[PDB]
Amino acid sequence: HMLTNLVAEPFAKLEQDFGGSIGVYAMDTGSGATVSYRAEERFPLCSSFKGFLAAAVLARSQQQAGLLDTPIRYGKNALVPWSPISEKYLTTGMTVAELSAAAVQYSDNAAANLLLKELGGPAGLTAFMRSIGDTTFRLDRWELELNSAIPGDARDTSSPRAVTESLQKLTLGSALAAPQRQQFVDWLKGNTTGNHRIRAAVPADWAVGDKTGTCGVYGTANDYAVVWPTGRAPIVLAVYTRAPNKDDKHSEAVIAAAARLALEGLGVN
Ligand SMILES: C=C1CS[C@H]([C@H](NC(=O)/C(=N\OC)c2csc(N)n2)C(=O)O)N=C1C(=O)O
Ligand SMILES: C=C1CS[C@H]([C@H](NC(=O)/C(=N\OC)c2csc(N)n2)C(=O)O)N=C1C(=O)O
Repeated sequence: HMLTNLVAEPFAKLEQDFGGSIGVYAMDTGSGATVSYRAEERFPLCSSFKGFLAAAVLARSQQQAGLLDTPIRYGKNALVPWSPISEKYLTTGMTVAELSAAAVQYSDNAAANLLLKELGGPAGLTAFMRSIGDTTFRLDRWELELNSAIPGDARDTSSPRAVTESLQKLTLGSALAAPQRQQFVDWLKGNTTGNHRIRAAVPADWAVGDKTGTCGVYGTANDYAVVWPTGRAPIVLAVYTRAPNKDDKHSEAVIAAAARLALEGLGVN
């Protein structure tokens, strides 16, 4: 409770300057210390649901040994805006594992919808999150409609706290079997879209796995990550933003600054 109080005023100043709302939850898995700022409020998931989507795929692959290497063929109608990987394999298809890595590491939208189909749609991903004890997460729509980020709309949202709690269960806890857990971590470590967010806030020698989200409207963007200080227990954190006007721009610098404040509050230099 006191760590949250240490950074309450700096967080309020950061979000005042940003012109919107910032939600942060961070947990030191070594001490159990946490820092919260609007951590239980709902923010749009945007692209960040794709990390949990890949985790749900891995969970299913624990029972279906052939799932990850199953080839998925798709037509041009499957390609939606921002499919930088899947468009290069339109004429060949890709495996479920390749689609998952593309959804995580490039935010590939065609890949994300194809995987959602394999899981039974937004309700199927929501069901997976319930199965690990997350009662907050909800996915309701497909790409790209899920990015509307409408103020007050609970569709396709979660809270920073629930995002962090579910991330910890999947990457460090027992929600996935050990081989699948390491694959999820490896996919997150290989993300290419987050160099200016949580990654910009940590020392160069720390290992980081993250998944970003960018709705493109309402100043709504986010990032969640597991970070490993060298020789120390990992930290799990989530930073989500939104703003009142549709034309309001998101800020990667604000996300990185919020991550820095969270780590400062936890006392990790
Ligand atoms: C934030 C969203 C959610 S997706 C929705 C939709 N738009 C598209 O699916 C789209 N092109 O559709 C011609 C698109 C999304 S990203 C890109 N490069 N293109 C719609 O027109 O209703 N609208 C918005 C919004 O911007 O307000
Ligand atoms: C950094 C990226 C790459 S672009 C990807 C994508 N988002 C959009 O193309 C988008 N605005 O991007 C400025 C959008 C969607 S609807 C609308 N009106 N705008 C996605 O939704 O996956 N996401 C992220 C990420 O942070 O992972």
